[PDB]
Amino acid sequence: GNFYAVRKGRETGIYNTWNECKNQVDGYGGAIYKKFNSYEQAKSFLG
Repeated sequence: GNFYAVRKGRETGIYNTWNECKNQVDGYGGAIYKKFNSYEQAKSFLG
């Protein structure tokens, strides 16, 4: 899968999986989720 700096709402945060990816954001009419491939960038994004 991949890494995901997600935080649209609810228990979220950075992910690192195929499921965590689509699972945390699958369909989402317009979720925020900041896709990433390195918690270092995704985390640097979260602030």
